[PDB]
Amino acid sequence: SVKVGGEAGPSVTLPCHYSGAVTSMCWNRGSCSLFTCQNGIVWTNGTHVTYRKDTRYKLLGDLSRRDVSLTIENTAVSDSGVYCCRVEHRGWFNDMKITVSLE
Repeated sequence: SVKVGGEAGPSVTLPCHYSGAVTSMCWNRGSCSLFTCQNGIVWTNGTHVTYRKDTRYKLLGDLSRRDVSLTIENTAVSDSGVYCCRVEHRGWFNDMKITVSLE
């Protein structure tokens, strides 16, 4: 079970490297939802981000090679919580729960 963080202030990166075909995804700020990201903070359409809730949220990896890891810049204690990387393929998805803890 992936857990990331430590001190508030620095950036933190939540890793997510998926399998299967290159496809669209969403980052959820909250536990993994069953059928979408109920509190989606990042959305991709193919290999490019079409929505991000906060300018602090960046996908810095190679999306064409299935790296949709989320970097949260300028972190604060309140960023602590569970997040979900949800990758949506044709008729199935993969999701990865990640815990963030920042003091």
